[PDB]
Amino acid sequence: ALSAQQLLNASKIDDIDSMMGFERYVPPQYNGRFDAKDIDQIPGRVGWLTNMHATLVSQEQGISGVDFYFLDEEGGSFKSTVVYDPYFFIACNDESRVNDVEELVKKYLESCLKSLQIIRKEDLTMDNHLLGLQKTLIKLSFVNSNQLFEARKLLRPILQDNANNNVQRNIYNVVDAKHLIEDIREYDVPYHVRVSIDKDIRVGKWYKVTQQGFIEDTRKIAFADPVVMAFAIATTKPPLKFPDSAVDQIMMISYMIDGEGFLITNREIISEDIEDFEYTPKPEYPGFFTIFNENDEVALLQRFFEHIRDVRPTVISTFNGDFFDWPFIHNRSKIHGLDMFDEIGFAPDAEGEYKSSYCSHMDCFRWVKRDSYLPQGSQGLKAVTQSKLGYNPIELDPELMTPYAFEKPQHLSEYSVSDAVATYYLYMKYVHPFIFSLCTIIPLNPDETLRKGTGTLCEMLLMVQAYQHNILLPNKHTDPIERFYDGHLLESETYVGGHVESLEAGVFRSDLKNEFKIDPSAIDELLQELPEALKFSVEVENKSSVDKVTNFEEIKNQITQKLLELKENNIRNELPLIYHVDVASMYPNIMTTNRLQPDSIKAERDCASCDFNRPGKTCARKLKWAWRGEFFPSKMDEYNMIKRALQNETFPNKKKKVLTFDELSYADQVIHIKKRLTEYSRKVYHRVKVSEIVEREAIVCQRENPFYVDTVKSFRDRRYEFKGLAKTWKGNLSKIDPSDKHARDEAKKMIVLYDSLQLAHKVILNSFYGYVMRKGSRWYSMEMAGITCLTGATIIQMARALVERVGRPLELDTDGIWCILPKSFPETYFFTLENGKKLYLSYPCSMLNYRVHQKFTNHQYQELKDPLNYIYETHSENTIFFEVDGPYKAMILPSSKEEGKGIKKRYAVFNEDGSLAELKGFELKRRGELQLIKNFQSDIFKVFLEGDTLEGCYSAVASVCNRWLDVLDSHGLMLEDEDLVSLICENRSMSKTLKEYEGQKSTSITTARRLGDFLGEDMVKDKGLQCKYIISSKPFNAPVTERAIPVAIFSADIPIKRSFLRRWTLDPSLEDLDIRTIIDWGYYRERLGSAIQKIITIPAALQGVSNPVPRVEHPDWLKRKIA
DNA sequence: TAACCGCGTTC
DNA sequence: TCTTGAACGCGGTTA
Ligand SMILES: Nc1ncnc2c1ncn2[C@H]1C[C@H](O)[C@@H](COP(=O)(O)OP(=O)(O)OP(=O)(O)O)O1
Ligand code: SF4
Ligand SMILES: [Ca+2]
Repeated sequence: ALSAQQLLNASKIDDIDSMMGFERYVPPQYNGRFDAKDIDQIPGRVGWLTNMHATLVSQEQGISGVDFYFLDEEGGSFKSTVVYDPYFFIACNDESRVNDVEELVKKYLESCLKSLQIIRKEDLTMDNHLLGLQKTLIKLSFVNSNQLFEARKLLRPILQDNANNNVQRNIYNVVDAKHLIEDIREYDVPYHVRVSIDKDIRVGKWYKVTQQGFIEDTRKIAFADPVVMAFAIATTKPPLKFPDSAVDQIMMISYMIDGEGFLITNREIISEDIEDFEYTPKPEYPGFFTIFNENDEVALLQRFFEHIRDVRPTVISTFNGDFFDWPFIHNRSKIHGLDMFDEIGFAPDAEGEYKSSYCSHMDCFRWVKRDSYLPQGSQGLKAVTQSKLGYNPIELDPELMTPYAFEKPQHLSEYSVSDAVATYYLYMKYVHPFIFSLCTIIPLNPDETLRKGTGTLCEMLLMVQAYQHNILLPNKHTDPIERFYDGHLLESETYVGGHVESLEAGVFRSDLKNEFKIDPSAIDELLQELPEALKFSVEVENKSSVDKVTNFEEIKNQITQKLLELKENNIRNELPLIYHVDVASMYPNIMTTNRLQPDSIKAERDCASCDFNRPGKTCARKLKWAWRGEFFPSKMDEYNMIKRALQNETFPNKKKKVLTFDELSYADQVIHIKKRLTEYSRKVYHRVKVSEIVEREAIVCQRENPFYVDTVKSFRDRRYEFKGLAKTWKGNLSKIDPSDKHARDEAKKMIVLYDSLQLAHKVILNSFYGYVMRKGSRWYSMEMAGITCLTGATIIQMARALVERVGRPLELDTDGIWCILPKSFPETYFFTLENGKKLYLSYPCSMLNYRVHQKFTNHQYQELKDPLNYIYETHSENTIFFEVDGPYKAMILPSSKEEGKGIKKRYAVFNEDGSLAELKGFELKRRGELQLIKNFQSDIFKVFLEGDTLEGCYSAVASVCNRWLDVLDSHGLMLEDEDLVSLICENRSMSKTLKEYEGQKSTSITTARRLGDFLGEDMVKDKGLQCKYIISSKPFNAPVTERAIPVAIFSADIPIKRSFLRRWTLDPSLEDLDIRTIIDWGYYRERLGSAIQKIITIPAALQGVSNPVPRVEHPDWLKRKIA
């Protein structure tokens, strides 16, 4: 059926590609040098691989192959095709009677099967695969993917009919071919992934296409220079609505092509003609913009396509172009009966993203959200441009853009152009290098590299490794539709994750004194530990053995000259040293060190049957993780007893209009069971969820095939590279190479380059840890993720134990800790080496490191020495190191309003430089929140730097508080009408459409309903709507939820504006629309109030300063405490 | 009061 | 058909 339907595309695609100068090259025939040793003496064409897609090709049904797109050495492009049979495996019950399994499949699959061979693969779930026993399978090959699916169609029944009971007939009778089929395997490998992997081909790599196949020209250093072009469209829009593809037209289309810039004008909307101008925001981002003022909306769409057809771009960049730009251009093209596909080769795909054959479509927004490391309230185009490229792009109000078409066009023109310059340069300096480089190791084309989840990226990488060690791939994981425990149905099970702690709140500055009580037995402990830990510091930390220089004494003396003077005066009070320490790449290093991988986790049945179960098991490492389950207090009895009704069908047809318990699929059934089961639990239990913890043990086999571990290490290594250059470049020519009088921002450009790159790998890296819990994961282990976490806790806790005994740790999260230490503590030294240069030694860091190494070091790490003879060599492995952040000027931690309880994961930090070092958690950073608190927070944090003493510090702070108070107490009469509105608004996102919030109450929720009635049905068409709202004063004595009002009315017609304000306050006699009359200042007075107590006041108190802002008082407990 | 829920952060 | 994790904060309701 489909092979013709699917070869339509193939032929269509082939024509389009050819249109763009992608003619299907075929190489000369050669018999001789087949080895890649003499690559020149082999005929063919050298090309840089830019792209690859799955295709069907007729004889030269249809046969599955892969189109590969190249740029030649000469300039201009070409294409080539590898054909390669889709394939998968049948597993077998008893590995004896396999010819019999090959016999019946050969017969049963005559319709679709092409080829059949028995093969062997390693399989890490087989008893002694470590001793060379390989698992046997039948390899099923097809001429195409479609044929392969047909096979999976014909196998599923027997896979299911064999999973169910064989039902006898002669019940007195004192096997069949089919019943030996164990399972099916590697059947869902995306086809192009299959080729890319099997043939070892990767985009970004240089190949010569030859008769024999592809040869990586491993000699060509750097990538080619694809023609990139990045666009942005400007759109007409109603007041207070979103652009619509039916009613609305496209004002402008701005774009760039390798630094040459362009703008296309709809003259029917843009009144004035527009003149060639320039927008060069910084000097490194040149944008000359010649313009094409075009008569019709059509001539605009057609001047667009024509240019793209001319320049022939293999990359087309956009900012969120997938969900706005492209679908707008497409629908407005459908209007005029233009065919975008026929015109530029782009169409939707089965996920609604716009992709083309020849040209990758690189939606920078996907990078931004996945890989930028920016918070959600910075994933905006503006803020990205700010953060990433270091400048402010032209701003323009949305509701203005449609007006500014007529009135002020040159203004809007310059903005449209800015959207593009920010996109093109964002792409080139950040996206292009990352993705294209990443494709050289990941078997995906650039579009999927950019888009796939980071969990998937990990999977791909793990597949190449597993393939290349001939390891059979486990099937995707499947979750039980319900689990139980101690009789109780399970709600959710996980493991105890990270260990977080707030210890002390308040301001801590370098110029303000602090009181310390140094544990005496700790500095005794560390006095003993100084020799090894400093030999350590040189033997590993710099790995430079010992006595590289002489100072090993001129330093081991100087350290004690502070450690001794400390132990006697073990209660001092002076200036602080504010330090963060944080284990670099914790979970990955914890994993590599403990040789942690899903397959490395064995049971009783597993570890026993192993032929290394001899005397002196040095290969079974015992590690503890903490399981946690959430269940109903209903035991076996009640649980079982809630079998209950099973008789309320109540569901739909397509004449059906009737069902039963057992007529609803087990999903729907279990959904209903959810409801009923909740009732009996709370009714008899006095709770609706019990959560208990049990320490589990797990056996981490040290001998297992480390394809997973090794992959993690490889990716960590990949990353440390950039964390090397990042640290290098921080002092390389930023610290000591310039005099600050030589404007070399060049090093400042590199640091953002490498800081971004190193971060961009962070999430993929840690996704090697997360992955083992991902759904539809091929290598699932709760145990492993469990063990990794708890080990992390243990490591950080133990490190706190020491620090609290030797200073005051402020805050602590997972792998990192903040602490002030005494200002006369052994800081950082430079053990000097004879060979000229000097190393770096920070005693606090190296102090912890030795203890890590002397307490959590894998002494069981076995690795395979002699393949043929199965000889493992044990050795000692530990890659866990703390890293210091240098000493900071200040640090502010909020305190809770609840009593004793602190606030974790929020704080502000400042450099001796004076600049804001780090800011965490706060509403200022987060998307939405109350714009008041945000600007307050903006204003406030800096001001913790003013003031001469701790007491006097909170003063300059307290001023700002009162300032901001005098704006609320003054019922915002101190603030301009236009200005105020913004400052008072609170912006929230709904992540789902409004329909899917059935029976919940929230400001976002009702704002949505309100927008809905006011501006219309379309207003909640789709998910992700921003709810901009103020909370009204009336009705008095009514829940907050109810008084959420969209700020849109406050720019809408007065009749409508009244009818709704009156409606929304149950106040029909409402006549006053005064924006300030409706605003419930009393509420907004508490919120700003909470902020003050959180940041300023309760922290003030806990540091024994009298409340500095009495216009908001202590809670009854903070009062009832001072007594 | 305590248990929740949704967002959106920190790890 | 896509699909890393768990610990927190906070405003808000729910029982
Ligand atoms: N994005 C994440 N996904 C899954 N786990 C994460 C993620 N981020 C952090 N973690 C967990 C695993 C990390 O090892 C642990 C420590 O936090 P953090 O220090 O930010 O990561 P890291 O230690 O791996 O980075 P760095 O090496 O830069 O310190 O937090
Ligand atoms: S832990 Fe030791 S005995 Fe158990 S499977 Fe691994 S190598 Fe064999
Ligand atoms: Ca870390």
